[PDB]
Amino acid sequence: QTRSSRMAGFGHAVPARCVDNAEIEASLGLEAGWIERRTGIRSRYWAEAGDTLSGLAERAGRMALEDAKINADDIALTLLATSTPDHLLPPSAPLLAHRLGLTRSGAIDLAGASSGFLYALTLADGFVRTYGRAVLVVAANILSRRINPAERASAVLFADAAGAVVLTPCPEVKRGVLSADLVADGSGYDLIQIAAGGSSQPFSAGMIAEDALMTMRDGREVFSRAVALMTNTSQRVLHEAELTAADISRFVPHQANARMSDAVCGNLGIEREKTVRTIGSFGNSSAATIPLSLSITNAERPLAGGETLLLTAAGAGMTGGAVVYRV
Amino acid sequence: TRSSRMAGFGHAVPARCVDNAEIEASLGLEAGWIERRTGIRSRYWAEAGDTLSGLAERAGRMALEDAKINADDIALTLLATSTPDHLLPPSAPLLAHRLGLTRSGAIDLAGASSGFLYALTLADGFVRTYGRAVLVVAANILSRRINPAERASAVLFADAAGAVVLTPCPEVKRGVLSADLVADGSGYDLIQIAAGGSSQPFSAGMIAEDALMTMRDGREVFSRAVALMTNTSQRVLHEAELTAADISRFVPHQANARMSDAVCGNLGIEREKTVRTIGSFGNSSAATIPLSLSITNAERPLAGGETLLLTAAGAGMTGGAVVYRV
Ligand SMILES: CC(C)(COP(=O)(O)OP(=O)(O)OC[C@H]1O[C@@H](n2cnc3c(N)ncnc32)[C@H](O)[C@@H]1OP(=O)(O)O)[C@@H](O)C(=O)NCCC(=O)NCCSC(=O)CCCC(=O)O
Ligand SMILES: CC(C)(COP(=O)(O)OP(=O)(O)OC[C@H]1O[C@@H](n2cnc3c(N)ncnc32)[C@H](O)[C@@H]1OP(=O)(O)O)[C@@H](O)C(=O)NCCC(=O)NCCSC(=O)CCCC(=O)O
Repeated sequence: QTRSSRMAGFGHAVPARCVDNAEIEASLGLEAGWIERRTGIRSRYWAEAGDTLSGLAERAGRMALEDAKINADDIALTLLATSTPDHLLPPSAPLLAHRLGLTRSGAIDLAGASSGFLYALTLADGFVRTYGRAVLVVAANILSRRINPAERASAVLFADAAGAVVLTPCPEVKRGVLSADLVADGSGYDLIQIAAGGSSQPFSAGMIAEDALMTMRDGREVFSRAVALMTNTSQRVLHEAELTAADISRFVPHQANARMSDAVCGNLGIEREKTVRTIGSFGNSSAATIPLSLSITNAERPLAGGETLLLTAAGAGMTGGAVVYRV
Repeated sequence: TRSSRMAGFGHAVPARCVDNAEIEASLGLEAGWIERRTGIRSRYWAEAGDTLSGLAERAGRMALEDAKINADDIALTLLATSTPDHLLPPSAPLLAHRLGLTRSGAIDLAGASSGFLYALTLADGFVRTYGRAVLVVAANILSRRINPAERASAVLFADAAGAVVLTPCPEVKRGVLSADLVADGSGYDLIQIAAGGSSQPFSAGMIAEDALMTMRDGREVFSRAVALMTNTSQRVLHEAELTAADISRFVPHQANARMSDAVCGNLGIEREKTVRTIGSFGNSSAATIPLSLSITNAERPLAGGETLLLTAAGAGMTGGAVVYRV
């Protein structure tokens, strides 16, 4: 009897340390306002000693569970979209479920870089509709511990955060996920990467510190590919939901870079004014950006029935996706 | 579309065959020690230059060809792995790229030894929701994470990939009849790698050993995993309104032969209905079930009406079971 899913609850969490552009600009020897003019970021949050990825996910998730007024037994599945799990084994999701007291919930990690959340949303929707039970979806990242401070292009963008949504089963049609498009382009696999620690170059004694840290090979190629991926996926989910950009109530792009948000907005003819923008205070926390923005915009103005959200993201991989969601 | 079908099966291993004798000699063991305690006889390990995505690609490609499916037809690739090529990006986009799946999304799932059952459950949900084919690969190179001095893990773990092509099917009362996915984080520390994640990032001056698996209490892991596989199996059987006697083939995760026997015993299922690949292929985490599916399908093609009981437990703790009807 389940025909759709609903975003029944929202949440987000950051570590407490607020890092202004001025601190980073000092470390990298750039004049004042460099970061804000080129990225739209004004400050970001970075994790501190003691802060764990699963604990950050836990705070966002608890906020979303309480927002939904859902009992913790009712969560059948927890999807944790992250690139930065506590350990390389086991995944962080079973610990997140445990910390939240979700005793009947399965749990698994999804690694889809900055696109991870949209994949998890899509797969969760298919679970809710197939099984008629609720799913908790958390995206969270502590990228700060992966930042190469000497690499200006990445050290100025990436941030730590978590966002969470509780999806519940709904009997009605023509609502929920109207369309979804998940893409990949592995020719760009090498554009955003960590060299060491996977199976191709396991972490070894005496490795170059920087080999454990993120690198962005071609910031301009990455910009072009990501804009194309977000535009093209957005475009086809709009057509499949039979909506136009003028019909979207809120546009929630991945918060990669304000200039990319602008590029996609322009390409689709979507007002900036309908576009949720959280990069100014929260930076680029990869897969976490879209659910943190959803929590923020819902906090500002509760999502009203009939509103349409366009969610889109692109990330390392390359990966990309878009979702048309009707409240 | 009302169901999914496993339209193709595939598996792959690296080229280095490792007999028990070599691991027993390294560890100062008596002959037959590994086989007595695990039922493993030999395992495949990666060689230098082998990559997880390449291994996954060989299994995936065998499954795509087995499905007689146009590469254009794959809308989504799910890669269940614990051992991606790199910590960033995920390996799934590279895997999809080398297989020529130009219309496929791609993402890694990390569910330890349960990953394939989560992937299958989530892929089946996708197929039935969107009416498009999904490629599900599970692959691991655990050999590069084995602490060779730790007997409990060095004698078990192995490298493999297995793949299943799931295609949309119009008819009801077949395919995935029921699925049950569980987690128990109170056992999270039992199977762990200390360094490398965000809790203890890998740094200059680290042990390197700290980058490798440790099993802190094999006996406790054993008990918890037998319980999780048993309970999930019972509940998928109840939901599918089947008894164990109705199951044509039982395909548990190949962790350890004593564990396959204990799970069989709890569920009342005969060893003769149980697929057992651990003797030649070892414990390759989430890869075991699809590798075994490919093997058993090679021995005897899956016939319509046959019912498969799939079940696994792993680090997390995680677990799951699936009832599938051909
Ligand atoms: C916006 C720009 C044009 C520049 O922004 P920026 O970061 O401030 O870059 P920048 O390099 O400091 O600016 C220099 C840029 O200005 C130009 N330039 C200036 N001087 C030169 C020169 N000597 N030779 C050649 N080009 C030069 C080039 O366009 C430079 O770009 P580049 O060096 O290639 O980054 C772009 O290059 C860029 O960096 N875009 C953002 C990349 C991005 O958004 N990455 C994140 C995607 S999401 C993801 O998945 C998250 C992490 C993974 C995960 O864990 O999931
Ligand atoms: C049947 C066995 C015994 C298996 O045998 P084994 O593991 O190869 O061997 P072992 O446990 O080392 O057996 C030897 C046992 O002899 C004991 N022993 C010997 N001398 C002493 C002493 N002086 N004092 C105290 N204990 C002593 C040891 O403690 C050993 O027991 P233990 O390690 O506690 O099981 C079972 O009890 C067991 O250990 N099971 C757990 C292994 C398992 O099932 N693993 C797979 C889970 S799947 C998964 O998710 C994969 C991980 C990675 C990934 O998914 O990515």
